[PDB]
Amino acid sequence: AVTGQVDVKLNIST
Amino acid sequence: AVTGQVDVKLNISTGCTVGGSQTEGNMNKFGTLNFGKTSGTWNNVLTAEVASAATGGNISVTCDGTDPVDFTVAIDGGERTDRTLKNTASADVVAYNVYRDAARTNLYVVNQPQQFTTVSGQATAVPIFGAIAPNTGTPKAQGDYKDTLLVTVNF
Amino acid sequence: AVTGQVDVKLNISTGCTVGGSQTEGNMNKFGTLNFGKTSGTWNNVLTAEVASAATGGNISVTCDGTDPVDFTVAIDGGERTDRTLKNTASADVVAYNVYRDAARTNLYVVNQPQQFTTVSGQATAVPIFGAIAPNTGTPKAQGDYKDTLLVTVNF
Amino acid sequence: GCTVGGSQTEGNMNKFGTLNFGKTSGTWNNVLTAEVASAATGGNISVTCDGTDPVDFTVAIDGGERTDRTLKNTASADVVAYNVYRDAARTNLYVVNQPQQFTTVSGQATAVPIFGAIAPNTGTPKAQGDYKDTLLVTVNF
Repeated sequence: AVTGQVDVKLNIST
Repeated sequence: AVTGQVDVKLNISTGCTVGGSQTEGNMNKFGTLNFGKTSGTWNNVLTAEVASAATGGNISVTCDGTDPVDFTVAIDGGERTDRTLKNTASADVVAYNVYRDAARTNLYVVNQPQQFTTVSGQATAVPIFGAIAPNTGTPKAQGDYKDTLLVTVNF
Repeated sequence: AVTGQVDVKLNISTGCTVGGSQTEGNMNKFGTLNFGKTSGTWNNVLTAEVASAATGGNISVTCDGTDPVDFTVAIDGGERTDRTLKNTASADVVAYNVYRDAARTNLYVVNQPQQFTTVSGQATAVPIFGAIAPNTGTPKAQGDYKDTLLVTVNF
Repeated sequence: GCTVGGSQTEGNMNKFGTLNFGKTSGTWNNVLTAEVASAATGGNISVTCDGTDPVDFTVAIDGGERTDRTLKNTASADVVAYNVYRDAARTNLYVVNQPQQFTTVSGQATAVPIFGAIAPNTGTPKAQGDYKDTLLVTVNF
């Protein structure tokens, strides 16, 4: 069991 | 005072390992799903692929067995359990989803073991394809939207 | 001959109860922290969550009071008091730790009451997130490694 | 001889500690479980011996005020059956009036784990109030 993290991103600007 | 027991276990024998990750303190950092920049209302489906934090390409799981091993992949629902990115300052949310195939059809259903195969001496990539629905309604507030999906390579 | 007294007490009135446990004989069996299979030397932090023995998900503590009750959670150091899993046959040990938050930051310090809140008519889950450091040094011997952490839901 | 630490002299009777199960409702489904807290320091009873060679001392606990290990409500006559075990997994029971063996080395504190355990009460709701008992622990040689 290898659980990790996946950072999700979105820059709502222009 | 209700005291109970929690049995801890680990089978050190011939397991499978996940490459492409970096150890962020005590939690594996698998990668980033960077949709990029966008305006308030986007008509096109915003779409980006996971970038492994260690090498910049896809997560490359390899197994240590000689025979083909069938390992599973499960992704959770994010910080709020409904796959929504949240603005760092305001309370605006941006609904998204992660799919397994390049055509956004085979969805990584929340807390589900999407099956996978791996041969001896190879790197089977784990495609985590992100996808966001068109936002032709309200313009979400300016700023940075984030989420931390926990990917669970389990056997 | 030194005989003394041990006062026994129990306040039956409006207490708090812990769900997700099974009564193993005369000791509550709260769950299992299953890291899974692994090889001698693992480069990725091995990480798994507690699975309640009664329902397979997280331990779901509920209180019987109408007002919010603030209950605490304390986990001990395991069989050898230093959080090490021991091989069933050999004397090899595998150091580990249990954290409270999904990002492996808020550690359940040994014999410490990590605070918790619970509202009337709800199941507040007790996340016991396990984490093991990368073993890029010596390959620990083959077999099964175990430990029995005693979780202490106390008020 | 050998001496028992962690106790306080309550008048003329050693006060070894408290087995505090905590608060609970009428009917509890989970086994209520708590450890003895020494009255002097708040942790376990720490027996030490004064000999240079290892001494083998015994520990015996009796059946409580009513000799059947039942806590009694201070006001009503309701009873709550319980038991004290020696190991953390509630298996090695401190049988009534029995010398459960123990070892102690020179210059160390061998703790006496008195692990309490109460069976699930999924039948009748016992009346509200405080239930008590006074187990007499007998460190004898």
